[PDB]
Amino acid sequence: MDDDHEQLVEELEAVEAIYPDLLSKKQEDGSIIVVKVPQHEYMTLQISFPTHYPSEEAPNVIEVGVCTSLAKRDLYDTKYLQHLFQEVMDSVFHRGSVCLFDFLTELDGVLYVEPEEETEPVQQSDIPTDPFEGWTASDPITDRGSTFMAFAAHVTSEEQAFAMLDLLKTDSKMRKANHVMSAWRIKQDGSAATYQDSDDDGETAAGSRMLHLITIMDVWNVIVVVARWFGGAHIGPDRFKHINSTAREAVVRAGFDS
Repeated sequence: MDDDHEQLVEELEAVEAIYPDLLSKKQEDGSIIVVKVPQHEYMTLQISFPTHYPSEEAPNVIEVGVCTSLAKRDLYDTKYLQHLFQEVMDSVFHRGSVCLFDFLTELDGVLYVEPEEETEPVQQSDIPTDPFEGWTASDPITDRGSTFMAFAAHVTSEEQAFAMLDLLKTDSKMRKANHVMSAWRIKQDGSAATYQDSDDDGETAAGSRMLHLITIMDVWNVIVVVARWFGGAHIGPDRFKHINSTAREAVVRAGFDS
């Protein structure tokens, strides 16, 4: 193929640039590949590129293996990681790019969390502050014990937001959280197809707040998702205020005020 190869090979060149030592190829081009697991370097991942390759949908993790496990089997397993890996792959499955930039995001966060059985120390912090493909999340807030994080995204009619949000609810980090809620509203400036209905999604306090939030901002077509998290005593008082500033930039950047 020509075009199909150019777009694909391009995303490949990038992932190949980001992970030159980690990612290996099994085929003549890239179609099928084997990328290793970063930081732990032992488990390798056998991935494929479907007829609906990442430009269309996303890659196809076929299986994962690990060299020198034995006792590691007690901690993790090939099929086990195979399942989580698939889930985090599915969680990025629908964006305009190959959703990869969102994918690494999954592994980077999920790989270290839940190591053993202990209390979450203040030596770790995973507050979302970087943007995603199709997805733009960077607006967290800190509270007593709790953690607030909102993910924003500029979207057309339901088919767009509905999918990208569906999947964000099928997202692993959203599931690692305590509760997640979302608010959306579709405005048809040209047509009359407006989807008007939100929900509490769990915490009515935030659901309504977001509703008021988008209402007062007077911006439609954009979605937002608030997730809750618990870590440390207050995490860091400085996060709240400084990340507030960062948050305002995120939301604004996500098309709220653009």
